[PDB]
Parts: sequence; C-alpha cells; structure tokens
Amino acid sequence: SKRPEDFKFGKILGEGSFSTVVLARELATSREYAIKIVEKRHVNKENKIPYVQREKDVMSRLDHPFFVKLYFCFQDDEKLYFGLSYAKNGELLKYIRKIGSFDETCTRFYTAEIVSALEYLHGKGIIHRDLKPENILLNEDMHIQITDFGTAKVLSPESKQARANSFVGTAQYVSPELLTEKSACKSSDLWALGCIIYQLVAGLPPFRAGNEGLIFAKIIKLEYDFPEKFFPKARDLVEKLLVLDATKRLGCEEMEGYGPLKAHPFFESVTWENLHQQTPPKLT
Ligand SMILES: Nc1ncnc2c1ncn2[C@@H]1O[C@H](COP(=O)(O)OP(=O)(O)OP(=O)(O)O)[C@@H](O)[C@H]1O
Repeated sequence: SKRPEDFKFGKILGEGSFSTVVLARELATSREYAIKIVEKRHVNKENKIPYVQREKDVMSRLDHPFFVKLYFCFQDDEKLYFGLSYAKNGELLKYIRKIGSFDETCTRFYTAEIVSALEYLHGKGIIHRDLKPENILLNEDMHIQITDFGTAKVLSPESKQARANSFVGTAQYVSPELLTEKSACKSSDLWALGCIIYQLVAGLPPFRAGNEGLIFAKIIKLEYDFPEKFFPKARDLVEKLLVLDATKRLGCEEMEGYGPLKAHPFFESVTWENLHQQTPPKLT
C-alpha cells in the first residue's frame, strides 16, 4: 500500500550482501523508519529468498518493546521494502568496545532486558539462533531492540517441535549442541546469553580465537576461564548458562523455565514488570 515515493530517504544505516537499510521519513506523517531494502535480483541470484521470507514471517509475529518492529512491507519491480523501527543508538557491541566493559548495574540492567526479551520470544516458540551484541540494538531511550530474524526459527506447535535443524549462527556464540548434535533448541539462545553476559563483564566473549574451528573445539570442551575480578553473582549465573547439556541451563524448559532464571541472585534487585519504562543506567 505504501510506495517508495511515499518516503524521503536519508543516510544509509547498514549494508548486507543483498540488503541496505536506509533512514527514511514518511511524507504523510513525518515519522522516521529504518527501511530495509532487498534487491530482488541478488536474492534470486543467490537463492536467499528463504532468508527474506523467514525474517518477514518471524518479525510479523513479534509485538514486544524489546524487539525491532515490522510496521509495513511493499515492493516494486526491483526491490522489497520492509519498514522497521529505527534504533538510533546502534549496536550494543559499539558500547562494549568503547567503554571496555559494563559495571555491575549496567550489566544487570541490560542482561535483564535480554532475559525479558528471550522469555517473550521463547514463549512464542521462536529460537533466535544468532543472539549476539551486534544484533542487540539500542533505541533513542537506550532500551534494547533485538534484530536479525532471518536465521530465527518458528518451532511448530502442532508437532511440539523442540529442535531446529538448520546450521546457522556465529562461531563465538554458537551452542555445543548445534556443533555436535546438528540441531539447536530454545536453550541454545541461553548459551548465547551466557556468552553475552561474560562479554559485558570481561570485555570479550569467553570462546575466542582467530579461526572458527579453534573456537568450536573450545566450545565443545567448555574450555574458558574467568578473569580474576568478575562480579561473583554474575559468574555464578554464567556458570549456570554455559552448561554443555542444553537441558541443564537455567531458564530452559527442562529446568522449569524463566521463573528460576529471573530468581537468580544476580537479579535480586530487578523489577521485571516494567523494565521497558525504567530509565536505563548511564553507560560509562
Ligand atoms: N532497525 C534498525 N535501526 C538502526 N539500524 C539498523 C536497523 N536494522 C539494521 N540496522 C543496521 O544495518 C546493518 C545491516 O543490517 P541488515 O539487517 O541489513 O543486514 P545484516 O543482517 O546485518 O547483514 P547479514 O545478513 O549479512 O548478516 C547493521 O549494521 C545494523 O546496525
């Protein structure tokens, strides 16, 4: 229903091999959107149509403050256009790099937002499979906006599906079960969460190397260490997430879900109910 001429495009916000995200203003309303533009020729010439379809279908299911929102879709002869919420403050990763690591209050706040987001996503039967700081954006108010759903999976409720078979992810955050059993589950995202918490505190993710195979070897052996100063209750939480057996990670269905995870001592001072309306702590 909307058309390209309905917008004025400004700066490019990001580029992929077959997508470009542009900041746009809608003329009839003056609203700002990040519009993801997919060139049909390239996605066709690379057989990536399924990735585009997956991102659309998954995002259309999401209606929660901690996720990028898909507002509209349209196309023309050359391009698909997806109108998304604009996360003005960019990637969480940028802040980890700039400040080196997060203090305890900021680690707690942003970890709690990620946990709240995963609770919602997993409650909808969706696995992200590529959770990482690059994919956790920050809005103008400094709340999280999780993105990148082309490699997410909607588990079928009709078959009570628990495992997903596509090999997707990012080496530093990929779960041991995907490497060894060749499938992922919702608890695979809790493994990524453990890696992210570790990275917020220590400044680097826990399994790291200059070659992906080396990372895989350490993941499957649970070969990592904590720096000498690491907030102790955060270390305990990481140790309860970075567990090789995906049925034994705090937050997973076999461990009775998000209640016990939200009850962890690292979160004692968190008020879970209105996180998105709280003022985030300043990052410095
Ligand atoms: N909703 C948004 N608000 C602000 N910036 C965004 C938004 N969505 C994406 N970007 C920026 O655009 C860039 C590309 O995102 P896009 O979804 O086009 O591809 P990608 O998934 O990052 O690339 P690839 O598919 O190759 O992994 C990212 O660097 C991201 O920071």
